[PDB]
Formats: sequence, structure tokens, C-alpha cells
Amino acid sequence: TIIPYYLSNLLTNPSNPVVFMDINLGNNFLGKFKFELFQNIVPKTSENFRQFCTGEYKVNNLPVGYKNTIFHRVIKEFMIQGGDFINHNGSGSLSIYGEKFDDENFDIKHDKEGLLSMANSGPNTNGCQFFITTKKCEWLDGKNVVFGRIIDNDSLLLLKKIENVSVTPYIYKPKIPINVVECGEL
Repeated sequence: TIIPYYLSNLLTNPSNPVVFMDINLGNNFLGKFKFELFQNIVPKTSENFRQFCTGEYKVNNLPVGYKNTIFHRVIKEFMIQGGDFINHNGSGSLSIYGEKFDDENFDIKHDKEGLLSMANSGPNTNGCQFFITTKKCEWLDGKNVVFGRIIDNDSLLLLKKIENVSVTPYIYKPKIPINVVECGEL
């Protein structure tokens, strides 16, 4: 059919929210992540993520979000994670429900690549850090909550590019910083 696909035609659930993050390798553009948040099934956490993308929050009545953040952990063949606007090293934690919150559920499976999941430190530790599966990691079904997914093949290529960035041997931190310059909602 000769026709531009609308934002909905790319989602699994047309009524679902869509955000994005602009990625720059060090200082140069790399691509744009287009994530579909699962508000339908995971409305509690789903909102927590969207909130940080657009900048709907305050820390001492100030603006808080995923902007100017980075991906502090890139593990090839496994996943990339970041979104620690608090410390920027993988320590900070916060949410639109305090500084942590319960695991809404584990209905969604880490069956494929490109899934957004909540990086926690034990059960019910969902904070502001998220990770994007780069390969299916079933064994996480029950430990982490899948609350989103990339929607197009361009977000998939960017994910692969990042996954390959050279990192520091044991900590897995990218040598040439991978930062989220801009982000919001589509």
C-alpha cells in the first residue's frame, strides 16, 4: 500500500505511549531510540519511565530526567543499561513513587532483543535505571520487569552499534561515552 505508516501501525497496542532518546557517541550523533512504553500492561512503571523522558519531575523543585545521561554498562551479547541521572555511575535511584517501588508484575517475557526492562538490585527495587536487552535473556523472567520495546529497525541498528562500542574490560563502561542528549515523547 502507498501510504505513510502512522505511529500506531508500529505499536503492538495503538493506545500505547511512545518516547525516544537521541544518542551521541562521545560528541557525534549515532541515532534515535524509539520506545513504545507498555502502559496497557505495566502502567505503574511505564509511567515512571515516560516521566523521566519528558522531564515531569522535581528534585528540590528542579527538573529531573534521563536527559544528558549515559549508558554506563554495555555488555555485548547481553544488554546495555543506563539512565542514572542521579550519580551517572550506576549508583543513583529514584522514581515517580519515591526512591523505589514494587515489581508491578512479570507478565512480559525477555523473549527477544530490544526490550526495555527495569534494572533493579533485588526484588522490588525498580528505580530510575533501565536496560535494553540485546538478546533474549529468559532467565530474567521473574527478576526484572519488561516495560517497553523498540519499534523500528533503525532503533535496532542503533542498539547493535552501541552494543559494539569498545568498553573497559571488567566494569564494561564505554571508553567513548554513550550519552542521551535529547529525549521526550512522540
